[PDB]
Amino acid sequence: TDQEKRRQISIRGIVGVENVAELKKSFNRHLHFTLVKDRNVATTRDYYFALAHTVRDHLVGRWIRTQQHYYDKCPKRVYYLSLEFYMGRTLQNTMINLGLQNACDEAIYQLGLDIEELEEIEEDAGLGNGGLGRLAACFLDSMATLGLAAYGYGIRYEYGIFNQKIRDGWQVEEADDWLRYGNPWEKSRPEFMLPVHFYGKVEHTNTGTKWIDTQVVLALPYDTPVPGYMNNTVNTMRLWSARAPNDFNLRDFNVGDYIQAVLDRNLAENISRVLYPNDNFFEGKELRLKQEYFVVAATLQDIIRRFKASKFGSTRGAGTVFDAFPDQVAIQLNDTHPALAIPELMRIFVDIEKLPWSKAWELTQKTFAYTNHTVLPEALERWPVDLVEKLLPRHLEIIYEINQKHLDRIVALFPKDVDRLRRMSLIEEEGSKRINMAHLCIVGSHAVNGVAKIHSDIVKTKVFKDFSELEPDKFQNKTNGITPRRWLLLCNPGLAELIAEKIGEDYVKDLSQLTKLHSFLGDDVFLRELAKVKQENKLKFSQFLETEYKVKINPSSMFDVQVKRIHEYKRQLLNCLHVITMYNRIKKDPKKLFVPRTVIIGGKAAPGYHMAKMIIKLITSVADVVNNDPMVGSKLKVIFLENYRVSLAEKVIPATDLSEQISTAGTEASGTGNMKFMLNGALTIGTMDGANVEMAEEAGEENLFIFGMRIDDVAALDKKGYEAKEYYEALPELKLVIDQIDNGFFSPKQPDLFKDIINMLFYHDRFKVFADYEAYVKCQDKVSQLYMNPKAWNTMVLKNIAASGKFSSDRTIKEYAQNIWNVEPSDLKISLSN
Amino acid sequence: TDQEKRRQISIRGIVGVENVAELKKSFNRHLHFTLVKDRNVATTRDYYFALAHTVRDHLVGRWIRTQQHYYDKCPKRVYYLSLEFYMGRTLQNTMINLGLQNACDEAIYQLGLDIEELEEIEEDAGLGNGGLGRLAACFLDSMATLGLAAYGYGIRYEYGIFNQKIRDGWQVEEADDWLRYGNPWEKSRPEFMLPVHFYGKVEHTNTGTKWIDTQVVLALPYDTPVPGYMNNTVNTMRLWSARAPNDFNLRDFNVGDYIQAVLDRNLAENISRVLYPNDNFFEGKELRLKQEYFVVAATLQDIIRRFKASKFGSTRGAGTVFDAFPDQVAIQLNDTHPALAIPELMRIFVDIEKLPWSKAWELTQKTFAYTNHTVLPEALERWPVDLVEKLLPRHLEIIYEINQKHLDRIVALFPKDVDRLRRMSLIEEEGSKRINMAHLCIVGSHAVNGVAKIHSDIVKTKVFKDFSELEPDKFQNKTNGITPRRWLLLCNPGLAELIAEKIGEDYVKDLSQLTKLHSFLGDDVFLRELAKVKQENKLKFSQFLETEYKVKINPSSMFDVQVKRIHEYKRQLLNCLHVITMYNRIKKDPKKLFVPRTVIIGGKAAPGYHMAKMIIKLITSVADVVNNDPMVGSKLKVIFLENYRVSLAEKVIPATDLSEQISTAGTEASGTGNMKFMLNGALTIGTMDGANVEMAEEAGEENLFIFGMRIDDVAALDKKGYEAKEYYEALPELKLVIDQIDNGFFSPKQPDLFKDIINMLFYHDRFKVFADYEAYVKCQDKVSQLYMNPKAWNTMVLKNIAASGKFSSDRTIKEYAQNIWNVEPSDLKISLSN
Ligand SMILES: Nc1ncnc2c1ncn2[C@@H]1O[C@H](COP(=O)(O)O)[C@@H](O)[C@H]1O
Ligand SMILES: Nc1ncnc2c1ncn2[C@@H]1O[C@H](COP(=O)(O)O)[C@@H](O)[C@H]1O
Ligand SMILES: *Cc1c(COP(=O)(O)O)cnc(C)c1O
Ligand SMILES: *Cc1c(COP(=O)(O)O)cnc(C)c1O
Ligand SMILES: OC[C@H]1O[C@H](O)[C@H](O)[C@@H](O)[C@@H]1O
Ligand SMILES: OC[C@H]1O[C@H](O)[C@H](O)[C@@H](O)[C@@H]1O
Repeated sequence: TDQEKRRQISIRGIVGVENVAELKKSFNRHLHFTLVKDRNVATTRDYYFALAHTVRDHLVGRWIRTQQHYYDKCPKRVYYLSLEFYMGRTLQNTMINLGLQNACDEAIYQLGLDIEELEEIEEDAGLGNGGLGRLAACFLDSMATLGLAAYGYGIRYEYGIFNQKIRDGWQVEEADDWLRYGNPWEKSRPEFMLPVHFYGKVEHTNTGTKWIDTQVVLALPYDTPVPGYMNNTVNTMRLWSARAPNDFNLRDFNVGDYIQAVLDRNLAENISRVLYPNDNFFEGKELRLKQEYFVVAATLQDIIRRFKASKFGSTRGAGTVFDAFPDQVAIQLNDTHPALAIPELMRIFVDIEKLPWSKAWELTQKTFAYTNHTVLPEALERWPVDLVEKLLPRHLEIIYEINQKHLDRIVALFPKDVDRLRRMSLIEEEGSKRINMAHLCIVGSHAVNGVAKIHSDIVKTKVFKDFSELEPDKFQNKTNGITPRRWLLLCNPGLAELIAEKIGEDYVKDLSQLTKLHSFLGDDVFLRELAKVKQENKLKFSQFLETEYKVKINPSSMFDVQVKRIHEYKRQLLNCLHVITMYNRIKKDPKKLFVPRTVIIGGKAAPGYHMAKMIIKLITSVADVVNNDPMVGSKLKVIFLENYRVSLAEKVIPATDLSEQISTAGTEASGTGNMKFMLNGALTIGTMDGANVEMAEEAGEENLFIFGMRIDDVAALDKKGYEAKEYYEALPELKLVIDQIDNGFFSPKQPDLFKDIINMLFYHDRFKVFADYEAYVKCQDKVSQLYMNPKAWNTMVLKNIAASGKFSSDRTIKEYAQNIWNVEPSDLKISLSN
Repeated sequence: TDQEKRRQISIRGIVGVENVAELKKSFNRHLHFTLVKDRNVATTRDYYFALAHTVRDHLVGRWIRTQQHYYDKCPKRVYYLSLEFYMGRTLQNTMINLGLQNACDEAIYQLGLDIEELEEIEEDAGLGNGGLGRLAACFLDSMATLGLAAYGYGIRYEYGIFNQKIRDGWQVEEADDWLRYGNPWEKSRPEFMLPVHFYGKVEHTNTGTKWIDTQVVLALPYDTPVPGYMNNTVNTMRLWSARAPNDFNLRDFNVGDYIQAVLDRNLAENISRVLYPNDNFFEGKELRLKQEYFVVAATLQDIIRRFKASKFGSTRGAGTVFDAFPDQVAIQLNDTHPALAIPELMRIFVDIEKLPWSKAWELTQKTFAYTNHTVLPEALERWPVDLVEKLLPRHLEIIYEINQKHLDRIVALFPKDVDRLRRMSLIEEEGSKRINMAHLCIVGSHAVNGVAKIHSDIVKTKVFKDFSELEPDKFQNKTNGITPRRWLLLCNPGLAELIAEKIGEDYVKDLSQLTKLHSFLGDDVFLRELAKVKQENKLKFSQFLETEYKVKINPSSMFDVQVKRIHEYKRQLLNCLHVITMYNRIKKDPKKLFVPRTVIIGGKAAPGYHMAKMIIKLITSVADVVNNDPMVGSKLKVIFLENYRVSLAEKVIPATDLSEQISTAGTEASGTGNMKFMLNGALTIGTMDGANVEMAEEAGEENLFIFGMRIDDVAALDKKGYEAKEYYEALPELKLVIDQIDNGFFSPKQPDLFKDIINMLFYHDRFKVFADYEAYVKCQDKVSQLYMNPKAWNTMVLKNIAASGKFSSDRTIKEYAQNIWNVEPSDLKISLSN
């Protein structure tokens, strides 16, 4: 059942040939044979899927070769654990990284199709929600580009979080059914489903501790290949889908119990139903825990499986096959969501593999590395021990014994320090016992890191003081990055081509090389092209806006964008204050010079966030007024981008001129979007916090439009009293605006509509909108005047783009690989024809 | 969005080349690219799917060409409506009809795989249940072989009916989850879902009658290509799958209503969940109606769609585009299950198309043709008008107005005949109003037919007397048939090759040509080969039995099989009586000559059928005794085939010698299995009823082992009194057997186990087991003695096989095409290279 005849089963011949003739033959086989269609009945969506599958074959051939190489060389594998993967679309990104765009373009042209039309058919993968997930997505691209044997592990959300739609000015959430017509980029593995247990009880027997009487839930993996840039290296993203062990009971169907018959089906599937389910109640709270354990349990079993199966893996040789585990496995804990992976690995090791608790714990710590994204201690994930006790009984035991061994050594260094114990314990004993998941992640990992220089510092010294003191070397910093593939070459082929036409192409895999663009700082002919590229990107986006919004867009306008989640700390209300202000200024009397701007605000509000949704309605109302006002005209146009997401980001970003990063000082750890704009040719107007800080250190604070209170100033005010009533009367323009909002200038049908935004802004604010108002508008006026001089604007732009090179995720990954995972990057190209 | 460049989208190049080199290349592309596997991790199931997809491409290329031809020539299309499609497996049958078996064999051999092993991986399509569905399946193969533009329409049952498993002697039903790993032969059409309404209310407006306030259920079609024999003609079988319009409510998920959120999902999916759901209660009863309407509603919409889209179809030209409808469409109503198609087509025509009721009714009748399978009037499908009124309100109205127009003309021919009205009305007014579905099918069709000569006669004259009298020409006969592809060439390649080695290959598409085998009746050298072929088939099946049952099988044994549904009228209990009898005879004292037999009994019992299940347990108990009895040995072995189905039928049938068709006289209309055995080289022992009748007329009653009471004899006894107590004492051997059963000879642990089979056999029988007992055993002894003389046995066998030619489904289809559908068969081969 083997032989050398079975060597005929290979990709040897069917891999490598990627000319236009073969791409046409493949398109035809997929259109007709895979889709069971023909040119007479085929839809646009069918031609898209035919292109997707054609490209996928090239992708999968390289994935097979990549994985065969990993098995042969048996390197240390990196497993990126994240409850969020903001992947976006896959077609064009795959074509670029595999270098197929040119050929496919010609092929699809010869077939009589419009490739740009096939491309827009694709849905954004409903697998992510924001920056945490997009970081993971950029990391995947980087680890593949850096030749690392890395994996992406998460949950396959059937419906993601939701899609945003704006009807009648307000936000209405829709179910993101991205899978309605299927996903040609994934591949389910029905023959490989892992059991995930829940509830039950512990039974300490003679031959060990047993977790019995449980409810099993199957994890069905879906594999999607992640391609590296031009290196033939394609890695794996494996997402789990919840399924019941027996999705149909025949006995119940014969009795008429049509709900019972498929009862286990629903319960299990709720797990992978949506991303971040409403936790405002036990039911939804318990589901997040189930989702967290689900990813953990299934992922770990898979890792152990592949480990044992590895070349040098398993046996006796091997004394204990797991002695070399941390030398062959590295698991990155993105945030605290997968914190359960620590007790679980311990459960597998001790209960199933029968290894000594002490031996397993040693192995465990060397395996896990924790990443803190949220610097706020009030925002650290906690779980009621009661909830864990019910759902994961054997797991509560392990968290206690882990904690017991943690505290015992603290008194073995602080025998009198009774307060350091309760301050460092995993459990918080109060009128409801909770479990600090960040503490678990810290004690259970060999490394911990923040996402920015000051973020990591606050993490190391402030928040986890009593932890870093015990072991300084554990805490690190890994400043976030962005992939220059999807964020430059893909989204902005114009800029990427201009940059390469001057300094070659080595910048793509070595972004820091962008400093060589300074040798054109004096060149005005280049800056001509540079600004020309931005106008190209602006013409195309203007069309998008006109078609999708039916709003006349001034192409010569500025393009002032602020795209991110709608939240109070993110401000955007402050942006709206300035918008009304510019409107009022125009209303003063025309003729006065006013540099035209296109104020685009985008983002999604949380379902149970009243303030955020009012702010959306507030912006839309302002927009309707200033866009229809005959006086204003092509001077100021306000646009609220509906359903802002990865694909849309790729659209607006290369068309932006002014990046709005105006969050209150002291509320931002990093700023992934900030870096994207910088790289694309936009000037940044933003507070000196989060990402802006390090961007300033690279280009020069002089090159960014820093404004408002610094973190010190805010803490200074959070000691005296922020009475919003003051700035109101003190400031002229502010008064007018605020009044217009409260009197119903922007809401004639319902003047008391924004009544709630007023009361909060004054007597109940928290992020000081008014305190930075005046400071914000003056800063903006400096942007407007700078925008009046092209050379001055572009010279600063080139300064930003030329200093963005360190914000590449390749750099970040090089750091994680070097300082945390102990993995060495590689530039070698996987051979398809070995 | 067209051009002549789009002509590049074609199968021109990728269709036709089917050598071994290309079959290997395709296997590799599917194994690696479709399955995302390699030879290092690929399972047997993966290699199967890779072969299936490879073969499927050849299949789909011909389907595309076939359908493109149908559009071009625009012939009249036949739509076969059946709630059951017993398809079995598809791999090998597809290879034979497309002539790929040879090449694939070599290719798979060069890949180092065992093709027989890949083949057994495939599951039987859980789409059928018995003869009604297998008839439809054979018809599909025949219509494709006969070049007819025919379609198969039904429901895609997610779990079929159930799979049978015998544990501890009894029958236990299991959920037939044939789709667990997917079906590579089907193709869903998510972009084409048809709405199916339920409940609601009627609203007679100004502009027509409206059916409002309904509950929509989506019908998602799954397309599977049905290949014709060596003619490049591949037709379509389209099965509908129930889906909810909105399978997920986000609003409910945020509130924690995890059942509500996916509430509509379950309700809709129950429809296509299982075949023949338990109707013993309103819930299950209402579901069968929903299933019946579901197939109807979706199928008709599809037919209208394709009709309008047809070449000569739609417009004005066309005055009324539907004037030519019955000249372009023919819909066959297999049984009364799809009876709802009559009122529905009327609903579409009148309400939606706005055609005059009279004009629509004319069109309707010319479109439908009804097929009666059940001759019993007590078994005619009836529906409570109350149930229809709730579920399909607009439909009850139409059934009444159809009936009103039916009865009004009866008094316009029988103005005083008050009893003929209530006797011919669609509705039965009683202490619960019911609707006769057969009457609806008759009034709504232009043709009606029985499945056998006497069956159709009883249908024409007895049961539907007052209908045929009104219009004689409506009622016809179409004797059932069997396809010689799956039932000779596929299952018995040995016999098929022997038959062709003497009379060529024209017999495959013209089975009647089998009379030319008589020119070998005197040849003993041929009969040598003939019997050799049966021993070959017997050696292979013996292995199957030993491996699967762990029972030593005597290869020289007879192989006495009776495979069919376990039912009282089917007898098999009578067969068990004889089995015990042969056992007792051996127990008399050894040495006495007893021709060795392998008594194989197979079939499935209905879940709520107590008697049938006892009979299974009865047979198994007998088996355990006579198989373990040291005295008996390789003289008599009893086997009960677990989960008897199409694939198993293909296995045992070519290995049988004695076909048991012993059902009580007057309880069988046809006999599809009977014909299968006859064609394969088995002698038939059976009552003179159903299928045996016409087989006798072809080979000669002299050539079949006719026994027991005739239909006249039984009716003679059903006038005096069948006191089973008589034969009991009167017959020696019977007494012994019956007593052994009642005293617990075959059930020492529970002697009173068969106590219920005794009481029923005596005081509550209905099919006269004892009355035919003596007559049955003597007949059997004649089989045994004949079996002692090879030449005599084979000479009769050749007589059976040589006379089976008329039992081909090609003949039956030729008749339906000629006398009912008004469609002309064709021998022309579809050109792949046009
Ligand atoms: N024993 C092996 N030899 C070679 N390649 C392997 C082996 N096991 C796994 N691979 C490769 O790894 C891919 C992913 O496999 P796994 O790591 O088992 O999930 C497979 O499709 C193979 O291409
Ligand atoms: N307008 C058309 N011209 C040619 N072939 C057609 C056309 N419409 C349908 N067909 C063929 O019929 C197959 C089944 O289509 P339909 O009858 O639309 O279900 C399609 O895949 C085509 O191969
Ligand atoms: C980059 C990106 C983000 C980043 O998160 P912030 O915290 O908002 O910077 C979020 N959403 C999308 C669509 C992005 O592309
Ligand atoms: C042919 C066949 C039948 C035919 O039905 P009967 O009424 O039993 O002759 C039933 N089941 C299978 C598996 C068959 O192949
Ligand atoms: O600015 C984007 C940010 O999005 C999320 O908050 C991530 O957790 C953070 O690491 C990232 O920097
Ligand atoms: O013998 C097989 C029989 O199976 C079913 O009863 C069919 O309805 C009938 O037409 C067929 O003849």
